[PDB]
Amino acid sequence: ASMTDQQAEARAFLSEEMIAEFKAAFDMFDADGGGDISTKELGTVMRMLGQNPTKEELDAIIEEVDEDGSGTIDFEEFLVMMVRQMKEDAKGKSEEELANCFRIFDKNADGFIDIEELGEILRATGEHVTEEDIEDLMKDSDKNNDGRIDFDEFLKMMEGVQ
Ligand SMILES: [Mn+2]
Ligand SMILES: [Mn+2]
Repeated sequence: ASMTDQQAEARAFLSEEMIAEFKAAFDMFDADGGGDISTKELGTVMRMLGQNPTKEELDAIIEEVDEDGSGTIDFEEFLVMMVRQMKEDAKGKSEEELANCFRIFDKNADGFIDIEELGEILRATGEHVTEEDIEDLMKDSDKNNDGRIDFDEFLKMMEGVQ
């Protein structure tokens, strides 16, 4: 996974209209039409496009793309950094949402989802689920056989691979 290789993969990850959209903002900081912008403006374009890198993350990227000291970042490297950030942010969002999902499922707030809680939420979806079906989910997800799903087990059940 070389730079060019990473760059190829960053473009395949986005739709072309998204890429053109990203470049239209990036171009407003170029001016010289060189295809690059100052590393001092990278945080601003990234936030303009919905990303939220921390200052340490910004520092780390700049050090990664500015080894020759030109003080600029080109568009292709920009896309790589944007896809890195997108993936990190989206994963943060999913984790957050799963913790919310669990507090809701765990009706009595004991820190566990029991079969009663599990059946109540699945039946409320409107799907025609049977008690068999609920009990099958419980057994497959209950890794330590204590009859309930803790948060770790929940994460594993939901993310599936996990
Ligand atoms: Mn509970
Ligand atoms: Mn368990």
